[PDB]
Amino acid sequence: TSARGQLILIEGLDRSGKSTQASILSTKLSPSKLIKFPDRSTPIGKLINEYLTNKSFTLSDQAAHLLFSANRWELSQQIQDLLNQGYFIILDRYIYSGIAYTLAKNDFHDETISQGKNKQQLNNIDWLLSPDKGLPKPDLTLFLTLDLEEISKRKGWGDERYELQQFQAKVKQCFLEILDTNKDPTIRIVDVGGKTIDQVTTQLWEIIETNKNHELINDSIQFIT
Amino acid sequence: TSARGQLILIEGLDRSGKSTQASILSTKLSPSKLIKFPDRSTPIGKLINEYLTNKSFTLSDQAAHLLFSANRWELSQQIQDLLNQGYFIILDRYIYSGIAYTLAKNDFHDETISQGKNKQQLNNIDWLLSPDKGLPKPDLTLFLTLDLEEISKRKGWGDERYELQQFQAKVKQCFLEILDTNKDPTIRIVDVGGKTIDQVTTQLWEIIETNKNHELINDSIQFIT
Ligand SMILES: Nc1ncnc2c1ncn2[C@@H]1O[C@H](COP(=O)(O)OP(=O)(O)O)[C@@H](O)[C@H]1O
Ligand SMILES: Nc1ncnc2c1ncn2[C@@H]1O[C@H](COP(=O)(O)OP(=O)(O)O)[C@@H](O)[C@H]1O
Ligand SMILES: Cc1cn([C@H]2C[C@H](O)[C@@H](COP(=O)(O)O)O2)c(=O)[nH]c1=O
Ligand SMILES: Cc1cn([C@H]2C[C@H](O)[C@@H](COP(=O)(O)O)O2)c(=O)[nH]c1=O
Ligand SMILES: [Mg+2]
Ligand SMILES: [Mg+2]
Ligand SMILES: [Mg+2]
Ligand SMILES: [Mg+2]
Repeated sequence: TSARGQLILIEGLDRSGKSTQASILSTKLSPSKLIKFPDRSTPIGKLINEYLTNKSFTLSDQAAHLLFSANRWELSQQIQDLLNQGYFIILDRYIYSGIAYTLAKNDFHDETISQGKNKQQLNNIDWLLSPDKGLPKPDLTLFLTLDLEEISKRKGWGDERYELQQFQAKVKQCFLEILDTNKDPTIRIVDVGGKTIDQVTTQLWEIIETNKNHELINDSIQFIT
Repeated sequence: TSARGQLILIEGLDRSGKSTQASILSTKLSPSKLIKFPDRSTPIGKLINEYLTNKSFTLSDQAAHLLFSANRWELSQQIQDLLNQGYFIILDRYIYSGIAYTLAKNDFHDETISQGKNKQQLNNIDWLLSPDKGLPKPDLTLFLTLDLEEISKRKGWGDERYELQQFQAKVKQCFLEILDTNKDPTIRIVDVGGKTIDQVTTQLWEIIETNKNHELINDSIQFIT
């Protein structure tokens, strides 16, 4: 069919290096757009931002999970169009963040993070995934993994709802549980413990340059199933 | 286990008689609560209300569909609790409205009603249903069916986004396609053409009184799957 750019997703915990490497990679990729999730500029995004930033605000975990997926569906069409025009697209967070942050509440009791004692559907990975099905699949997913101790040493803690170490630990496990690189070879878990900014960039670039994710291709856009 | 009230859902098109019969039935049922979907009082509800009432407002069909389901998940816990305390609950619209109004956009081209030429997932009944899975199943679902010509004669057209006869026709078909009373005997399609307010009430009541949906039961709450 025709030429297109590629979709490259960076996942990870807070302060794992995602926005830093996303910008650096927008620079190496050309032409390139950078999209952040959640997109707090959209109308659903502003709700999500209330939820994350005003910790008195009330919303069931299932409602919240659905808002995050709806927010991606606000951008889906635009993403496809840009890719098909030959743009390279860097995502900072996406469907893996969606599943993992919600999945982690399932055995976690903290009235701020997870409202109420019932955890209905919060361990059902298929329910959690189903609203993101049909969204564009990244051509490459890069998961940046790191020690909680190393994260605690960096600037960037912002007092949002999920920014609690005991919860972040559960989220770390949930991410490694849903990221299976044998069942899906588009996924690359990259250990960034004790690596500088440039060393990370060099590793990230090598993975990209080797699979040729920086070059146009004649494949169609894959979709999440 | 313990006693509970019952969940009785009234579905139908606009002006098919739903709010009228819901109030009348809150009166016959005791103790009773009436819940309307969408619930436009919640924070997601206010978004839904923007979407329905400000026809210049922009939102992808998939995002919109997800908001409607999220809105039900705002109320899910409360619904269960009230039922388990012995309250009878009347719903005016629910998951059937969710699927049908979105499913109907799939072969309908009108930039107000359905933004953009792609209809991704809008014919996939499983995607459409999946976010409502795990919500409480009504014990009885009553679908009020009626001619479009009879509807056009009644007061109640409010200029909201979907209030176009050519779309309403597609929605009517979608409802009859997803409501299968053989595969699910909790569902009752009731023809209300040429029936007065009281004649409808008498028919609705007979169905309820006969299945004993007005009485407490020792069954657990069923859930959508
Ligand atoms: N390899 C690294 N070593 C040390 N600090 C880093 C590294 N990468 C990023 N940082 C710094 O740590 C902080 C968090 O990085 P950031 O890229 O904002 O993470 P995220 O975008 O995942 O929340 C920033 O202050 C950033 O400069
Ligand atoms: N059986 C009926 N015959 C004639 N008019 C009716 C009947 N039931 C309701 N109405 C009237 O038609 C209008 C629409 O009814 P309503 O119950 O508001 O429908 P919905 O709640 O489904 O939008 C109201 O003005 C109402 O009084
Ligand atoms: C994209 C996304 C983020 N999140 C969480 C991760 C962060 O705590 C929060 C905001 O992310 P940010 O700090 O990277 O903007 O949202 C979800 O719970 N679900 C999602 O789908
Ligand atoms: C409950 C619900 C309503 N709808 C539509 C039907 C109506 O056009 C509109 C508002 O309903 P109302 O007029 O009964 O308040 O919302 C959906 O599209 N999805 C849903 O899930
Ligand atoms: Mg961050
Ligand atoms: Mg932070
Ligand atoms: Mg009405
Ligand atoms: Mg109306």
